[PDB]
Amino acid sequence: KVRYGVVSTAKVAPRFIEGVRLAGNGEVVAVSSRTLESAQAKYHLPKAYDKLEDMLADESIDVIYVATINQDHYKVAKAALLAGKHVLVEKPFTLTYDQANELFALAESCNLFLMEAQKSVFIPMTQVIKKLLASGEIGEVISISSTTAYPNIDHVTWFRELELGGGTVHFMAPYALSYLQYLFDATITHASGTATFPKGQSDSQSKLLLQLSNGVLVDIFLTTRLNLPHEMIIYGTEGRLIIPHFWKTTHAKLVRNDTSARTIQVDMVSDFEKEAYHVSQMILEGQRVSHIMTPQLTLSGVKIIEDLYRSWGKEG
Repeated sequence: KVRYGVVSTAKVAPRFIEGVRLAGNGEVVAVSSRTLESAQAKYHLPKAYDKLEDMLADESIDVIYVATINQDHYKVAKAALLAGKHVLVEKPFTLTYDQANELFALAESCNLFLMEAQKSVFIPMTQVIKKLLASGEIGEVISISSTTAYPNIDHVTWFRELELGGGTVHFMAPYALSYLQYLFDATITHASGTATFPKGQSDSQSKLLLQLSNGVLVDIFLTTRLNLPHEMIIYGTEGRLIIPHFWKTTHAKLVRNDTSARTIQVDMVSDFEKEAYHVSQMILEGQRVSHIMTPQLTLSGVKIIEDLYRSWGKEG
């Protein structure tokens, strides 16, 4: 019932449609992509555009789902708000903390819904992990280690260019930064890192450290240089929780300081379903922000990422 317009034919149009599809809460009615030809008729969308101007002029669309090149997110979300649309922006929300603050302020001015499309905080398994942790299944949490690897990243043709918002921190950090804060309802009190920068290019890979407000020490590795599986391990005083591809997962393994192993699992058709259910509800329910993926959570990730790059002299 809530009508969306999708910006890009990026490979996610279908997943998000498919996801909105199941959410049953709303429909996608419009897509756009420079080629008025491409994305043809098909997913049975009552219309297609080769201009954001044209989709923005469509009075039947309530929300614009923005999945553009990172650096264009700001400009496009700004146009849609100025046009009367609620906006959902694919992570990373914006390149700059100023861009982001502006977006939320403008959305506040105009009284419109504005959320960042996850970073992992809606899938059912996250709620299971969060509750599990809050109830000492692994005692007191001490340390977290996380690795994310995309060795085939050059399938994204602008990834190597910083000005476009390329690099592992830009691309891969948002999931961890919002997930970890959500899991512990914590904030991040220290963030530092190092990176590999080929001459002229964005970061090939990076390692980050965080300290959360609850004391937990986190090390993150984001790489396009190794074939490693995506994996996060949460270490507590009476066990660990091993979470594969945490932002996308139906499962996780709890290993107790022997007493040993239990698999935890959930049902999940779509990693976009619950987030899509939610945007439309806040939408119908007349909300202007999310209480799940809050502006606070969005802004803090944007700031930290910007700060990392500034510390490297890799700003703009």
